[PDB]
Amino acid sequence: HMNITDIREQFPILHQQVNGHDLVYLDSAATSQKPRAVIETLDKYYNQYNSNVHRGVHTLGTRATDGYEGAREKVRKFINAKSMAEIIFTKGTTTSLNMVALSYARANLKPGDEVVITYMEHHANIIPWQQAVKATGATLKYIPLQEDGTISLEDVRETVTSNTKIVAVSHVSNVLGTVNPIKEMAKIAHDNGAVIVVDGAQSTPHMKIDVQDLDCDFFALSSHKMCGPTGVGVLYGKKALLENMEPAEFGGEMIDFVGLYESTWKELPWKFEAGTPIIAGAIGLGAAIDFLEEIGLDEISRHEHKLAAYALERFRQLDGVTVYGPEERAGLVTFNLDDVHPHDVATVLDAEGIAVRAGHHCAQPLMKWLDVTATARASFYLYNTEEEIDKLVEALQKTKEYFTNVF
Amino acid sequence: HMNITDIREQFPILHQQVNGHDLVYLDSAATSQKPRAVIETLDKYYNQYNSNVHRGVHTLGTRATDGYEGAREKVRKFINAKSMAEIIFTKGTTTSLNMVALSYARANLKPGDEVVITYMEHHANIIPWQQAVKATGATLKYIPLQEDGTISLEDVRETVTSNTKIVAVSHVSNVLGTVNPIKEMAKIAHDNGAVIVVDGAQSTPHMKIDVQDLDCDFFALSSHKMCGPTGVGVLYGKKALLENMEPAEFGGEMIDFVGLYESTWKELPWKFEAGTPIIAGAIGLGAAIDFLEEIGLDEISRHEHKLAAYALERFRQLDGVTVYGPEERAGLVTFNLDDVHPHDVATVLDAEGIAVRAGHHCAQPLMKWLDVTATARASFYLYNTEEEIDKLVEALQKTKEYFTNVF
Ligand SMILES: Cc1ncc(COP(=O)(O)O)c(/C=N/[C@@H](C=O)C(=O)O)c1O
Ligand SMILES: Cc1ncc(COP(=O)(O)O)c(/C=N/[C@@H](C=O)C(=O)O)c1O
Repeated sequence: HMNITDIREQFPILHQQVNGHDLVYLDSAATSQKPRAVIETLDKYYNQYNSNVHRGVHTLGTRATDGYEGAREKVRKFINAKSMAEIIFTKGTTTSLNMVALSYARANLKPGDEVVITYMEHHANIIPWQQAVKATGATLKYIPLQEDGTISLEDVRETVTSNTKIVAVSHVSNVLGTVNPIKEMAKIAHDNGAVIVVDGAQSTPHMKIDVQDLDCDFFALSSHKMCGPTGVGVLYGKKALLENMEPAEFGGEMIDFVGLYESTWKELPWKFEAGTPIIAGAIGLGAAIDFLEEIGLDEISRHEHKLAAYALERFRQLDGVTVYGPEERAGLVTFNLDDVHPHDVATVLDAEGIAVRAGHHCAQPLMKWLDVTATARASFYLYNTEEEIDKLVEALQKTKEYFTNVF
Repeated sequence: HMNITDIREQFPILHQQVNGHDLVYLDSAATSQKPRAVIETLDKYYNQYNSNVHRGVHTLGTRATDGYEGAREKVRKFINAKSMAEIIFTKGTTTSLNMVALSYARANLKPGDEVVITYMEHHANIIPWQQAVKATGATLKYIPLQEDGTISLEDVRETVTSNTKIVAVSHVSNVLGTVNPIKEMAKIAHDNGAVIVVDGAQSTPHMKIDVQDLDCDFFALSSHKMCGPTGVGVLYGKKALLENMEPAEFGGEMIDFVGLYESTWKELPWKFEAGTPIIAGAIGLGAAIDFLEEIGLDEISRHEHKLAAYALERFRQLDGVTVYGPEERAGLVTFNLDDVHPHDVATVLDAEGIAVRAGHHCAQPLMKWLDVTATARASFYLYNTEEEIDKLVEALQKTKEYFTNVF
């Protein structure tokens, strides 16, 4: 099993106080912290072999290249892609999703064509489709949610029709904690001749991903949520789809021949990588993958299952608290105190050393669906403990009392 | 004056051997090395205050935000922009130039409209315009070069007409070393009712930039070329132009309201920053700016003037060597040995510890203009010395002899 003490020892950022209390960092769904192995990877890159990429020029240039392409291979193995040609480094989930919207949607949508999404989608998995449908005169639809905030396959068969070109859905919701039935949704999407686009920002850090088994057409993830550097993400796509898409951006590196007016493109994946790439970040993403793999994604997932069950239980022991979403869930709890604004919850918790987030969580439609204007959220990762969940629930109790007394 | 010994002591990467020789890194135009101050800035971010951005949530979240926005202010002051609203963080020069091509060009070009570029442009400053003209049915033109690879203002007045909508030109060429007359070109562009787009990837690291004085409409730069982290760049644009451009990418952070089908955008600059931003990289870019400013850009520029003059002189002492471009120049020399392929020059130099680059340097049209298929390039920065230029010229001499003897 994973030793949480040994894990925590690897994250320098955890060992500090805020407002005179030990830090309790419960905001990993907004961004995760990094272990020494990742930070030192960046240090070593910049201290030792930084250079632009291109093998066969000079020694540092070769090392930088092998580091960068080596990290591409680590990602390929990590999500079980067939080919490095299917692994594109981007700035993050958002950019990855916009590339599909730009290069895939905008070239394949006619009036009458449908893009189908869901009410629980992050804005990253909403606004690009809004724009693409508007550019092409196509139509945007939403799969409804059940009362507990999961999605039924029946609603999917209903919403998706033989005019659906794209289904775009989150693997795991960053609000509800719902793990969506991606694999069954891809089968439905294909039956109607659609592609499926998976927003995997919240799944990838927390559970094994297998794109062959999921049979997703595209899948997007962010380094910063999975112990990796900021500024880096991945777009996975079926090679046959990427082969037919035009690039989203143009310049050096992604070309083959450049004439005065006309140019040709490199092979995949480089066709989609314009300009000097995110060298250090991608190499650190590779380190983060080595780190998560050595612990075991299955172990991390079990740990989060225990944390989530413990949290849901301790929350149900509190009066005047609503928790949103299903019982089976990823490692997060979005909630509200009756008669306490979530911004205030966050503020008061921070004075107790506790970091949570309050707001829309980039899911305005979902908040509307929940009939709230905002929520608070505690989100967990491999370095969190039950003791920390105790501090959270104890702090929510005191928050209730404190605002009861102000009133 | 700047002490080169004290400067070099700050760059750990310089102090190592390749193939048993002290490293001589002469490839800073491909990418620059980082001082301790920059690396330690990244370390401290990840060790101490990593969190997603948004003030007023939790203490680390506030520190991360102040770090990120504080770096935006450092950039604004660094290039003498009026407003942080004009400073957009991007992945790099390439992405910055594509955003202008996407959001500016594609929305403002009609058949008959001209985009004017030059023969010396990097691909980053070519392919986006190729694509934009093709998307709109507009026309692409090239300002010719003089025999020494500078541009005459007369050719500019000739090429630019009252149908020109955009002039896009490099500040400093990464091949010829030419410093282009940007300020006069902007006056000509405006006289015809065009905007000017400046590719400043090669100028920004090496000389003071003043966007008020240059009167450029847009200006693009890359962190990695100026002692800063990889994966980060800047798009500067006149506020009044950015106000009218639609975003290039969509998602969280860059929105105000999100409805089911329609959304509104945040104010500048956030309108152009979709998704979790490049937090650590931007903060390190700010550190790099603090570092370059403390030394003085003017001092760095003088140092490079001396290095370039010394290099041109020592090169002219070698028989069978052609150097390309003008006498007045930035700190780089692109060249060829008679009867030695530049790839081979690079290879053999690397065995002597010396890092140079060989190839097209992302300037295929310019190579055609030079009537070569490839060149070799030594490029300098604040940490290079004349002793290192001696090793280079001595190594080119031995390369000549060695391939004379092979023959
Ligand atoms: C399901 C899901 N989809 C997209 C994103 C956005 O990813 P990036 O901000 O581009 O790295 C995220 C990350 N969301 C963060 C920040 O917006 C949060 O939940 O606070 C996400 O969880
Ligand atoms: C004048 C000029 N314009 C654009 C670029 C490309 O910037 P990025 O690769 O996107 O950081 C660069 C950087 N060029 C490098 C790499 O392509 C080189 O010259 O080797 C440049 O110098």
